Amino acid sequence: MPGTKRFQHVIETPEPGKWELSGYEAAVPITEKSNPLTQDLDKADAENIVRLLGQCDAEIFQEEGQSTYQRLYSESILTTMVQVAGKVQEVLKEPDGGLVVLSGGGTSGRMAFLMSVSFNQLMKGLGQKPLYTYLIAGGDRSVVASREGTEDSALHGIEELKKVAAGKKRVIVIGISVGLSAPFVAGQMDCCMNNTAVFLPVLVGFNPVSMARNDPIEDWSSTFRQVAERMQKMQEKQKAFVLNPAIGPEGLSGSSRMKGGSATKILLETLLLAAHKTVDQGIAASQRCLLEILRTFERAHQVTYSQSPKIATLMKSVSTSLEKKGHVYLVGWQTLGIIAIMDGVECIHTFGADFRDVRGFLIFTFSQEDFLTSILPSLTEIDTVVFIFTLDDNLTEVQTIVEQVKEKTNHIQALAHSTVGQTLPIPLKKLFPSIISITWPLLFFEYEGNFIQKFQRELSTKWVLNTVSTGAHVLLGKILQNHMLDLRISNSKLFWRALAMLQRFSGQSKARCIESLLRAIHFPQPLSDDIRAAPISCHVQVAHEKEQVIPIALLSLLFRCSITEAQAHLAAAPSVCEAVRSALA
Ligand SMILES: CC#C[C@H]1CN(S(=O)(=O)c2ccc(N)nc2)CCN1c1ccc([S@](=N)(=O)C(F)(F)F)cc1
Ligand SMILES: O=P(O)(O)OC[C@@H](O)[C@@H](O)[C@H](O)[C@@H](O)CO
Repeated sequence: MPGTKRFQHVIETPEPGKWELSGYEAAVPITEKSNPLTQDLDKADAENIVRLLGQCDAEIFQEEGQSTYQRLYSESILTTMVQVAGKVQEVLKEPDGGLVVLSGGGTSGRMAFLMSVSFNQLMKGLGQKPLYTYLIAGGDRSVVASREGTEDSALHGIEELKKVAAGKKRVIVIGISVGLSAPFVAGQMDCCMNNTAVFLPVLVGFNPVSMARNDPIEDWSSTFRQVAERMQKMQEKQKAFVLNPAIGPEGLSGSSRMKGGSATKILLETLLLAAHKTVDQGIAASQRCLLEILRTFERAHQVTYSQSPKIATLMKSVSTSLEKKGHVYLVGWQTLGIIAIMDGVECIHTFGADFRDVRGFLIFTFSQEDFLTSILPSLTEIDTVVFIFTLDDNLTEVQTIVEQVKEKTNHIQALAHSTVGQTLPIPLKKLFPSIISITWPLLFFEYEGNFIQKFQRELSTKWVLNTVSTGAHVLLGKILQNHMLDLRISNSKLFWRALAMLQRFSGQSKARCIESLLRAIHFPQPLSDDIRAAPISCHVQVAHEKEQVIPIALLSLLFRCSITEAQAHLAAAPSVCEAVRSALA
């Protein structure tokens, strides 16, 4: 029937109360799962939220139980990390002809970029040619834009890979897809397997291969799952690898920018750093060198989240500035600045928030006086500015910019990383009466730039900014239980996520939910057969331009009414959030 080709794979809605026993829940990829710790997130206060997300992030480091999924600390995963470090060594010994590519869509692509830079520095600080590069769905501009649409083409991913792999003789392709989902990566991995003599693909993500995405890619014949299963078979001969620890669901369902991007770093910085630091020691990377790093990264979570109350406050003051209708600025130096930008930009698609709502800034790259003259004029009593720096940074360039902002603002707070026994110039740096001093132990680094110190600092910031940004929006009431209902369908995964949220919250059949969704998307046109049968990219291209598509669809379902009637009902409610919330009653 028209549509069946497209919607066949979708699991039926279960009857009330049989969501577990239908086997439905056991088939939701871990990355899409609702996290039980966050079922009441929409009611938690700011301090709760910080605790719950703190807890969620902790699950990255939790160990495997006694029938269950491999995790980060499991032997199979660490053993895989060792082998892979092994393969990076082969290339590090033979840079003439060698390349290492880190690739992903969205936040996986952001993380890819950061890491490509860091390990490029490391080899430069040693006067080796850099061997690392990145790829991001939608080319380099994607790094700092919201561009959720660009991950849906395998042919794209393969092209970007063909470019950068020039006439290199040995390429290592680390494809990052938290959900084992992005068609962009799928093409890259599949290409590599078709040319083993040059390419070595390493797939990274956080679902078991049996939960890997399995719907058809529009421009490609194989699914992510087949690709991944085939890589796993090649692992027995050491010509492909799959690194896929479970780290548990996101605190905000399907928000893989969070735990997923963090685990992406934890996992890859660990493994590559190991490979580097053990080559010039003339010694294979072992689990013991990796574990050192993982435990460091695990200390870092505890270090970070012990500043919880102060974190909870910054959230409260980001919430307020947006609750009024102010803006929030995230101002940071070197790499921490970048990560500030990345968090801000992600708030656009993740929350439907405007690019001014939470904006990042590096000294987007608007330098000292340029910030003084450009952005400074437009500050306001009710805004919030956030400063993010180490003590190694240049605190003159910092004190000046804060000195200025104090006048036009007063809601300033800061994020200062420091070795122990570094002191904060101006004992009246108050200015900041209640800093977020994150003071690090002294660790035993040997490479010139102290790269482990860097990775700690990045991760810790990411955790803070993510927890803050996400938290602030929850407090505003924009999140439903632990789901972002009112997302903008801008790729096929978000289309599927929308459909799943309609089944979840309404309890109504696969076919009704699909119908209401497609009606909501294409209104005022009605369901033709062409539309039913149309590929998911056609729905996406039309929905991406609309507002409240999902809430309208859900309302049509709950009231069993037309799109005309549910739109009218929406417009006559005080807000989207109350309309939906009380239709659920
Ligand atoms: C329809 C449907 C569905 C699934 C799978 N889609 S997906 O894009 O096809 C996908 C994405 C990743 C992956 N590994 N496999 C499949 C992504 C969204 N997804 C999903 C999301 C949430 C839920 S959920 N547990 O019902 C709740 F929304 F409440 F979390 C269930 C399924
Ligand atoms: O790494 P994945 O599963 O392939 O997802 C890639 C991107 O869709 C994803 O990073 C998304 O942009 C983020 O908003 C998730 O919160």
